[PDB]
Amino acid sequence: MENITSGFLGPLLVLQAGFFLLTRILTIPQSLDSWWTSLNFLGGTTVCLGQNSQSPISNHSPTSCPPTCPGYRWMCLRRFIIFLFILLLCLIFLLVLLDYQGMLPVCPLIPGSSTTSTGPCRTCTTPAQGTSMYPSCCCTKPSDGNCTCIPIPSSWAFGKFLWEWASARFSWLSLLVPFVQWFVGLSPTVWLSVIWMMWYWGPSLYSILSPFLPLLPIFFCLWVYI
Amino acid sequence: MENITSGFLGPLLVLQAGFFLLTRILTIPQSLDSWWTSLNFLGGTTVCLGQNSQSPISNHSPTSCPPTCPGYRWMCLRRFIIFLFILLLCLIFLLVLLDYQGMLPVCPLIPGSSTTSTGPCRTCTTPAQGTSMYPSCCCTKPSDGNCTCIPIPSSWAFGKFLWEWASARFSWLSLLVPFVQWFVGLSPTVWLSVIWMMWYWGPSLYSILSPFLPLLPIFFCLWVYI
Repeated sequence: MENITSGFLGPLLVLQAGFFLLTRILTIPQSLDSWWTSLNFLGGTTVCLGQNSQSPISNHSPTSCPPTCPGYRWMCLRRFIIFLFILLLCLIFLLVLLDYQGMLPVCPLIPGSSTTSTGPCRTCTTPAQGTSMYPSCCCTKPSDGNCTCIPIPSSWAFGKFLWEWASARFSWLSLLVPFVQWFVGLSPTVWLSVIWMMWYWGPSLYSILSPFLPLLPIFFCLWVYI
Repeated sequence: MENITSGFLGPLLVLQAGFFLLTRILTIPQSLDSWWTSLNFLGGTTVCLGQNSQSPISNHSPTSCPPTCPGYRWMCLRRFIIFLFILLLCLIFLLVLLDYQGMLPVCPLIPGSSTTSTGPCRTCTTPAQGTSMYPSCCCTKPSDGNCTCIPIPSSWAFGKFLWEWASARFSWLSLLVPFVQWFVGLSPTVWLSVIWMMWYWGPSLYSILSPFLPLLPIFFCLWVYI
Protein backbone atom coordinates (compact mmCIF):
# COMPACT_ATOMS: atom_id res chain seq x y z
CA MET A 1 0.00 0.00 0.00
CA GLU A 2 1.65 3.18 1.23
CA ASN A 3 4.91 1.27 1.74
CA ILE A 4 4.94 0.29 -1.93
CA THR A 5 4.11 3.91 -2.74
CA SER A 6 6.92 5.04 -0.44
CA GLY A 7 9.37 2.63 -2.06
CA PHE A 8 8.44 3.82 -5.55
CA LEU A 9 8.65 7.47 -4.48
CA GLY A 10 12.10 6.93 -3.01
CA PRO A 11 13.28 5.73 -6.40
CA LEU A 12 11.22 8.52 -7.98
CA LEU A 13 12.71 11.12 -5.65
CA VAL A 14 16.15 9.72 -6.46
CA LEU A 15 15.46 10.06 -10.19
CA GLN A 16 14.21 13.64 -9.81
CA ALA A 17 17.22 14.59 -7.68
CA GLY A 18 19.57 12.99 -10.20
CA PHE A 19 17.95 14.94 -13.02
CA PHE A 20 18.29 18.17 -11.04
CA LEU A 21 21.92 17.41 -10.16
CA LEU A 22 22.78 16.60 -13.77
CA THR A 23 21.13 19.85 -14.86
CA ARG A 24 23.14 21.77 -12.27
CA ILE A 25 26.40 20.06 -13.23
CA LEU A 26 25.89 20.69 -16.94
CA THR A 27 24.91 24.30 -16.25
CA ILE A 28 28.02 24.85 -14.12
CA PRO A 29 30.18 24.23 -17.21
CA GLN A 30 27.78 26.12 -19.44
CA SER A 31 27.04 28.88 -16.93
CA LEU A 32 30.71 29.25 -16.04
CA ASP A 33 31.56 29.54 -19.73
CA SER A 34 28.81 32.11 -20.23
CA TRP A 35 29.90 34.20 -17.26
CA TRP A 36 33.63 34.10 -18.08
CA THR A 37 32.88 34.90 -21.74
CA SER A 38 30.67 37.79 -20.64
CA LEU A 39 33.60 38.98 -18.55
CA ASN A 40 35.37 38.98 -21.90
CA PHE A 41 32.16 39.93 -23.74
CA LEU A 42 31.02 42.76 -21.48
CA GLY A 43 34.12 44.42 -22.84
CA GLY A 44 33.59 42.36 -25.97
CA THR A 45 31.13 40.91 -28.44
CA THR A 46 29.16 37.68 -29.00
CA VAL A 47 30.46 36.11 -32.22
CA CYS A 48 32.59 33.06 -33.02
CA LEU A 49 35.51 34.32 -35.09
CA GLY A 50 36.45 30.65 -35.53
CA GLN A 51 32.98 29.76 -36.79
CA ASN A 52 33.83 28.03 -40.06
CA SER A 53 31.59 28.00 -43.13
CA GLN A 54 32.35 24.62 -44.74
CA SER A 55 29.29 22.64 -43.69
CA PRO A 56 27.02 25.32 -42.19
CA ILE A 57 26.68 29.05 -42.83
CA SER A 58 24.53 29.76 -39.78
CA ASN A 59 25.40 32.85 -37.75
CA HIS A 60 24.37 31.16 -34.49
CA SER A 61 28.10 30.77 -33.60
CA PRO A 62 28.91 33.30 -30.81
CA THR A 63 30.43 31.03 -28.13
CA SER A 64 29.46 27.36 -28.19
CA CYS A 65 29.50 27.96 -31.94
CA PRO A 66 28.09 24.68 -33.29
CA PRO A 67 29.25 21.68 -31.20
CA THR A 68 31.30 19.62 -33.64
CA CYS A 69 30.95 22.26 -36.34
CA PRO A 70 33.17 25.39 -36.35
CA GLY A 71 35.18 25.39 -33.14
CA TYR A 72 35.10 21.83 -31.82
CA ARG A 73 38.44 21.28 -30.07
CA TRP A 74 38.17 24.80 -28.64
CA MET A 75 34.76 24.16 -27.11
CA CYS A 76 36.30 21.01 -25.66
CA LEU A 77 39.23 23.04 -24.36
CA ARG A 78 36.82 25.46 -22.70
CA ARG A 79 35.04 22.46 -21.21
CA PHE A 80 38.31 21.10 -19.84
CA ILE A 81 39.11 24.51 -18.36
CA ILE A 82 35.66 24.60 -16.77
CA PHE A 83 36.21 21.12 -15.35
CA LEU A 84 39.55 22.15 -13.87
CA PHE A 85 38.01 25.28 -12.36
CA ILE A 86 35.19 23.15 -10.96
CA LEU A 87 37.73 20.82 -9.38
CA LEU A 88 39.54 23.79 -7.84
CA LEU A 89 36.26 25.15 -6.51
CA CYS A 90 35.45 21.73 -5.08
CA LEU A 91 38.79 21.62 -3.28
CA ILE A 92 38.18 25.11 -1.90
CA PHE A 93 34.70 24.09 -0.78
CA LEU A 94 36.11 20.97 0.86
CA LEU A 95 38.55 23.11 2.83
CA VAL A 96 35.70 25.46 3.75
CA LEU A 97 33.56 22.52 4.87
CA LEU A 98 36.47 21.37 7.01
CA ASP A 99 36.80 24.85 8.55
CA TYR A 100 37.26 24.75 12.32
CA GLN A 101 35.30 21.43 12.12
CA GLY A 102 35.91 20.62 15.81
CA MET A 103 37.32 17.20 14.93
CA LEU A 104 40.25 18.45 12.83
CA PRO A 105 43.64 18.76 14.53
CA VAL A 106 46.53 21.02 13.52
CA CYS A 107 48.62 18.97 15.95
CA PRO A 108 51.13 21.79 16.47
CA LEU A 109 54.17 22.26 18.72
CA ILE A 110 55.62 25.22 20.63
CA PRO A 111 57.89 25.60 23.70
CA GLY A 112 56.03 26.42 26.90
CA SER A 113 55.21 25.36 30.44
CA SER A 114 51.42 25.59 30.06
CA THR A 115 49.01 22.68 30.49
CA THR A 116 45.31 22.21 29.81
CA SER A 117 44.94 20.36 33.13
CA THR A 118 46.90 18.94 36.08
CA GLY A 119 50.19 17.91 34.48
CA PRO A 120 53.12 16.69 36.56
CA CYS A 121 56.42 17.57 34.87
CA ARG A 122 58.55 15.20 36.99
CA THR A 123 61.66 17.11 35.88
CA CYS A 124 60.70 17.12 32.20
CA THR A 125 64.12 17.94 30.82
CA THR A 126 64.91 16.19 27.54
CA PRO A 127 65.46 19.01 25.01
CA ALA A 128 66.60 18.71 21.40
CA GLN A 129 67.71 20.88 18.49
CA GLY A 130 64.66 22.50 16.95
CA THR A 131 62.28 22.37 19.91
CA SER A 132 59.41 23.20 17.57
CA MET A 133 58.17 20.07 15.77
CA TYR A 134 60.19 17.78 18.03
CA PRO A 135 59.88 13.96 18.08
CA SER A 136 56.39 12.41 18.20
CA CYS A 137 56.35 12.91 21.99
CA CYS A 138 54.96 9.44 22.64
CA CYS A 139 57.65 9.55 25.33
CA THR A 140 60.13 9.04 22.48
CA LYS A 141 63.35 10.11 24.22
CA PRO A 142 66.38 8.59 26.00
CA SER A 143 63.83 7.34 28.53
CA ASP A 144 60.05 7.69 28.79
CA GLY A 145 60.47 10.92 30.75
CA ASN A 146 56.87 11.02 32.05
CA CYS A 147 55.76 12.97 29.01
CA THR A 148 52.46 14.74 28.34
CA CYS A 149 52.08 16.61 25.06
CA ILE A 150 49.62 18.66 23.04
CA PRO A 151 46.28 17.31 21.82
CA ILE A 152 44.47 18.91 18.88
CA PRO A 153 43.02 22.10 20.49
CA SER A 154 39.98 24.06 19.21
CA SER A 155 40.43 27.08 16.88
CA TRP A 156 41.17 27.56 13.16
CA ALA A 157 43.79 25.20 14.59
CA PHE A 158 45.80 23.84 11.60
CA GLY A 159 45.98 27.20 9.85
CA LYS A 160 46.78 29.02 13.08
CA PHE A 161 49.68 26.69 13.87
CA LEU A 162 50.69 26.96 10.22
CA TRP A 163 51.09 30.73 10.11
CA GLU A 164 52.51 30.79 13.63
CA TRP A 165 55.23 28.39 12.49
CA ALA A 166 55.63 30.17 9.16
CA SER A 167 55.86 33.54 10.94
CA ALA A 168 59.52 32.81 11.74
CA ARG A 169 60.38 32.95 8.03
CA PHE A 170 59.32 36.62 7.76
CA SER A 171 58.86 38.38 11.08
CA TRP A 172 58.10 41.52 9.07
CA LEU A 173 54.79 39.87 8.22
CA SER A 174 54.35 39.24 11.94
CA LEU A 175 54.85 42.97 12.51
CA LEU A 176 52.18 43.79 9.93
CA VAL A 177 49.87 41.22 11.57
CA PRO A 178 48.71 43.76 14.20
CA PHE A 179 47.93 46.21 11.39
CA VAL A 180 45.51 43.82 9.70
CA GLN A 181 44.29 42.74 13.14
CA TRP A 182 43.08 46.22 14.04
CA PHE A 183 41.93 46.83 10.46
CA VAL A 184 39.62 43.82 10.78
CA GLY A 185 38.77 45.21 14.22
CA LEU A 186 36.55 47.72 12.44
CA SER A 187 32.78 47.25 12.57
CA PRO A 188 30.68 45.53 9.88
CA THR A 189 29.97 48.86 8.17
CA VAL A 190 33.64 49.12 7.19
CA TRP A 191 33.93 46.58 4.40
CA LEU A 192 31.09 48.40 2.63
CA SER A 193 33.04 51.66 2.47
CA VAL A 194 36.19 49.71 1.61
CA ILE A 195 34.42 48.18 -1.39
CA TRP A 196 32.92 51.54 -2.37
CA MET A 197 36.38 53.10 -2.44
CA MET A 198 37.71 49.98 -4.18
CA TRP A 199 35.03 50.26 -6.86
CA TYR A 200 36.53 52.50 -9.51
CA TRP A 201 39.11 54.84 -7.95
CA GLY A 202 41.60 52.00 -8.50
CA PRO A 203 42.97 52.95 -11.90
CA SER A 204 44.03 56.39 -10.68
CA LEU A 205 45.76 55.02 -7.58
CA TYR A 206 47.38 52.30 -9.70
CA SER A 207 48.64 54.90 -12.17
CA ILE A 208 49.98 57.19 -9.45
CA LEU A 209 51.65 54.34 -7.57
CA SER A 210 53.28 53.13 -10.80
CA PRO A 211 56.09 55.68 -10.26
CA PHE A 212 56.25 54.52 -6.64
CA LEU A 213 57.21 51.06 -7.92
CA PRO A 214 60.79 52.27 -8.53
CA LEU A 215 60.52 54.11 -5.21
CA LEU A 216 59.48 50.88 -3.49
CA PRO A 217 62.77 49.07 -4.28
CA ILE A 218 64.75 52.02 -2.89
CA PHE A 219 62.89 51.95 0.43
CA PHE A 220 63.09 48.15 0.58
CA CYS A 221 66.86 48.29 0.09
CA LEU A 222 67.15 51.07 2.68
CA TRP A 223 65.37 48.96 5.28
CA VAL A 224 67.31 45.91 4.08
CA TYR A 225 70.48 47.88 4.78
CA ILE A 226 68.87 49.33 7.91
CA MET B 1 88.27 47.57 -0.27
CA GLU B 2 86.70 44.41 -1.67
CA ASN B 3 84.61 44.22 1.51
CA ILE B 4 83.10 47.61 0.67
CA THR B 5 82.39 46.28 -2.82
CA SER B 6 80.88 43.15 -1.26
CA GLY B 7 78.59 45.25 0.92
CA PHE B 8 77.55 47.47 -1.98
CA LEU B 9 76.85 44.53 -4.31
CA GLY B 10 74.25 43.13 -1.92
CA PRO B 11 72.00 46.13 -2.47
CA LEU B 12 72.67 45.88 -6.21
CA LEU B 13 71.74 42.19 -6.25
CA VAL B 14 68.62 43.04 -4.25
CA LEU B 15 67.66 45.71 -6.78
CA GLN B 16 68.20 43.36 -9.73
CA ALA B 17 66.17 40.62 -8.05
CA GLY B 18 63.38 43.07 -7.25
CA PHE B 19 63.30 44.22 -10.86
CA PHE B 20 63.11 40.61 -12.06
CA LEU B 21 60.38 39.77 -9.54
CA LEU B 22 58.34 42.82 -10.52
CA THR B 23 58.72 41.87 -14.18
CA ARG B 24 57.53 38.35 -13.43
CA ILE B 25 54.59 39.58 -11.34
CA LEU B 26 53.45 42.02 -14.02
CA THR B 27 53.89 39.38 -16.72
CA ILE B 28 51.74 36.95 -14.74
CA PRO B 29 48.70 39.21 -15.31
CA GLN B 30 49.83 39.72 -18.90
CA SER B 31 50.57 36.00 -19.18
CA LEU B 32 47.07 35.13 -17.99
CA ASP B 33 45.59 37.68 -20.37
CA SER B 34 47.53 36.21 -23.28
CA TRP B 35 46.64 32.64 -22.34
CA TRP B 36 42.93 33.26 -22.15
CA THR B 37 43.20 35.34 -25.31
CA SER B 38 44.66 32.22 -26.90
CA LEU B 39 41.70 30.31 -25.51
CA ASN B 40 39.62 32.83 -27.45
CA PHE B 41 42.28 33.01 -30.17
CA LEU B 42 41.46 29.36 -30.72
CA GLY B 43 38.61 31.10 -32.51
CA GLY B 44 40.98 33.95 -33.37
CA THR B 45 40.17 36.76 -30.90
CA THR B 46 41.37 39.47 -33.28
CA VAL B 47 39.11 42.40 -32.33
CA CYS B 48 38.16 44.26 -29.15
CA LEU B 49 35.59 47.05 -29.03
CA GLY B 50 36.95 48.21 -25.67
CA GLN B 51 39.15 50.58 -27.67
CA ASN B 52 36.20 52.58 -28.96
CA SER B 53 36.62 55.76 -30.99
CA GLN B 54 35.66 58.31 -28.33
CA SER B 55 38.96 60.09 -27.64
CA PRO B 56 41.27 58.27 -30.08
CA ILE B 57 40.48 56.56 -33.39
CA SER B 58 43.15 53.83 -33.43
CA ASN B 59 41.74 50.34 -32.83
CA HIS B 60 44.02 49.15 -30.02
CA SER B 61 44.56 45.53 -31.03
CA PRO B 62 42.18 43.11 -29.27
CA THR B 63 43.60 41.96 -25.94
CA SER B 64 44.68 45.00 -23.95
CA CYS B 65 42.70 47.52 -26.02
CA PRO B 66 43.29 51.08 -24.76
CA PRO B 67 44.78 51.59 -21.29
CA THR B 68 42.17 54.20 -20.39
CA CYS B 69 40.22 55.05 -23.53
CA PRO B 70 36.63 53.69 -23.77
CA GLY B 71 36.57 50.21 -22.30
CA TYR B 72 39.24 50.18 -19.62
CA ARG B 73 37.03 49.66 -16.59
CA TRP B 74 36.21 46.22 -17.97
CA MET B 75 39.91 45.84 -18.78
CA CYS B 76 40.66 46.80 -15.18
CA LEU B 77 38.05 44.30 -14.00
CA ARG B 78 39.69 41.60 -16.10
CA ARG B 79 43.01 42.57 -14.53
CA PHE B 80 41.51 42.29 -11.04
CA ILE B 81 40.04 38.89 -11.91
CA ILE B 82 43.44 37.78 -13.18
CA PHE B 83 45.02 38.99 -9.95
CA LEU B 84 42.50 37.04 -7.88
CA PHE B 85 43.06 33.93 -9.98
CA ILE B 86 46.82 34.29 -9.59
CA LEU B 87 46.40 34.63 -5.83
CA LEU B 88 44.28 31.48 -5.71
CA LEU B 89 46.74 29.58 -7.91
CA CYS B 90 49.77 30.56 -5.84
CA LEU B 91 47.96 29.72 -2.60
CA ILE B 92 47.17 26.29 -4.04
CA PHE B 93 50.78 25.87 -5.16
CA LEU B 94 52.05 26.76 -1.68
CA LEU B 95 49.64 24.30 -0.09
CA VAL B 96 50.78 21.57 -2.49
CA LEU B 97 54.46 22.29 -1.86
CA LEU B 98 53.84 22.19 1.89
CA ASP B 99 52.97 18.48 1.76
CA TYR B 100 55.55 16.57 -0.32
CA GLN B 101 58.21 16.53 2.41
CA GLY B 102 55.75 15.23 5.00
CA MET B 103 56.83 17.76 7.61
CA LEU B 104 53.28 19.11 7.54
CA PRO B 105 51.42 17.48 10.48
CA VAL B 106 48.84 14.77 9.79
CA CYS B 107 47.94 13.52 13.31
CA PRO B 108 45.12 11.03 12.63
CA LEU B 109 42.34 9.70 14.86
CA ILE B 110 40.19 6.89 13.42
CA PRO B 111 38.84 3.60 14.83
CA GLY B 112 41.45 0.86 14.65
CA SER B 113 43.41 -1.74 16.58
CA SER B 114 46.90 -1.54 15.06
CA THR B 115 49.53 -1.89 17.79
CA THR B 116 53.18 -0.80 17.68
CA SER B 117 54.62 0.14 21.08
CA THR B 118 56.64 -1.14 24.04
CA GLY B 119 54.73 -3.23 26.56
CA PRO B 120 51.45 -1.61 25.56
CA CYS B 121 47.74 -2.07 26.33
CA ARG B 122 46.33 -4.34 29.09
CA THR B 123 44.28 -1.26 29.99
CA CYS B 124 43.71 0.24 26.54
CA THR B 125 40.45 2.01 25.65
CA THR B 126 36.92 1.10 26.85
CA PRO B 127 34.81 3.99 25.43
CA ALA B 128 31.16 2.86 24.93
CA GLN B 129 30.02 6.39 23.88
CA GLY B 130 30.57 8.65 20.85
CA THR B 131 30.64 5.54 18.65
CA SER B 132 34.11 4.56 17.44
CA MET B 133 35.33 8.06 16.61
CA TYR B 134 38.36 9.32 18.50
CA PRO B 135 38.99 12.81 19.84
CA SER B 136 42.25 14.75 20.24
CA CYS B 137 44.66 12.29 21.79
CA CYS B 138 45.66 14.05 24.99
CA CYS B 139 43.69 11.09 26.41
CA THR B 140 40.74 10.42 24.06
CA LYS B 141 38.69 8.07 26.28
CA PRO B 142 36.51 9.61 29.03
CA SER B 143 38.62 7.81 31.66
CA ASP B 144 41.94 7.25 29.85
CA GLY B 145 45.01 8.19 31.87
CA ASN B 146 47.82 6.10 30.40
CA CYS B 147 46.53 6.43 26.82
CA THR B 148 48.84 6.61 23.79
CA CYS B 149 47.44 6.73 20.26
CA ILE B 150 49.05 6.98 16.81
CA PRO B 151 51.85 9.35 15.53
CA ILE B 152 51.75 11.04 12.11
CA PRO B 153 52.88 8.97 9.03
CA SER B 154 56.01 9.63 6.98
CA SER B 155 54.18 8.61 3.84
CA TRP B 156 53.84 11.90 2.02
CA ALA B 157 50.07 12.13 2.19
CA PHE B 158 49.06 13.47 5.62
CA GLY B 159 45.57 14.22 4.33
CA LYS B 160 45.16 10.51 3.63
CA PHE B 161 44.00 10.36 7.25
CA LEU B 162 40.71 12.04 6.35
CA TRP B 163 40.84 10.67 2.79
CA GLU B 164 40.34 7.18 4.19
CA TRP B 165 38.50 8.25 7.35
CA ALA B 166 35.91 10.56 5.82
CA SER B 167 35.63 7.99 3.01
CA ALA B 168 33.43 5.93 5.35
CA ARG B 169 30.53 8.18 4.33
CA PHE B 170 30.68 6.75 0.79
CA SER B 171 32.01 3.20 0.91
CA TRP B 172 31.33 3.00 -2.84
CA LEU B 173 34.38 5.23 -3.22
CA SER B 174 36.34 2.66 -1.21
CA LEU B 175 35.10 0.05 -3.69
CA LEU B 176 36.39 2.11 -6.62
CA VAL B 177 39.68 2.55 -4.74
CA PRO B 178 40.88 -0.90 -5.91
CA PHE B 179 40.15 0.14 -9.50
CA VAL B 180 42.01 3.41 -8.91
CA GLN B 181 45.01 1.47 -7.58
CA TRP B 182 44.87 -0.88 -10.57
CA PHE B 183 44.86 2.07 -12.96
CA VAL B 184 47.71 3.68 -11.01
CA GLY B 185 49.46 0.31 -11.15
CA LEU B 186 50.82 1.05 -14.61
CA SER B 187 54.16 1.76 -16.24
CA PRO B 188 55.31 5.34 -16.93
CA THR B 189 54.57 4.89 -20.64
CA VAL B 190 50.85 4.57 -19.86
CA TRP B 191 49.85 8.15 -19.13
CA LEU B 192 51.22 9.15 -22.54
CA SER B 193 48.93 6.71 -24.35
CA VAL B 194 46.06 7.78 -22.09
CA ILE B 195 46.59 11.42 -23.06
CA TRP B 196 46.89 10.52 -26.74
CA MET B 197 43.62 8.59 -26.62
CA MET B 198 41.93 11.39 -24.67
CA TRP B 199 42.99 14.04 -27.18
CA TYR B 200 40.59 14.68 -30.08
CA TRP B 201 38.68 11.46 -29.38
CA GLY B 202 36.90 12.75 -26.28
CA PRO B 203 34.40 14.46 -28.57
CA SER B 204 32.97 11.25 -29.97
CA LEU B 205 33.12 9.66 -26.52
CA TYR B 206 31.19 12.63 -25.11
CA SER B 207 28.62 12.34 -27.89
CA ILE B 208 28.15 8.62 -27.26
CA LEU B 209 27.96 9.03 -23.49
CA SER B 210 25.34 11.76 -23.90
CA PRO B 211 22.78 9.08 -24.84
CA PHE B 212 24.08 7.03 -21.90
CA LEU B 213 23.41 9.96 -19.55
CA PRO B 214 19.70 9.08 -19.21
CA LEU B 215 20.75 5.43 -19.06
CA LEU B 216 23.17 6.22 -16.23
CA PRO B 217 20.43 7.44 -13.84
CA ILE B 218 18.42 4.28 -14.52
CA PHE B 219 21.35 2.03 -13.62
CA PHE B 220 22.18 4.15 -10.57
CA CYS B 221 18.60 3.85 -9.33
CA LEU B 222 18.60 0.11 -10.03
CA TRP B 223 21.71 -0.40 -7.91
CA VAL B 224 20.23 1.95 -5.30
CA TYR B 225 17.30 -0.46 -5.09
CA ILE B 226 19.81 -3.32 -5.29
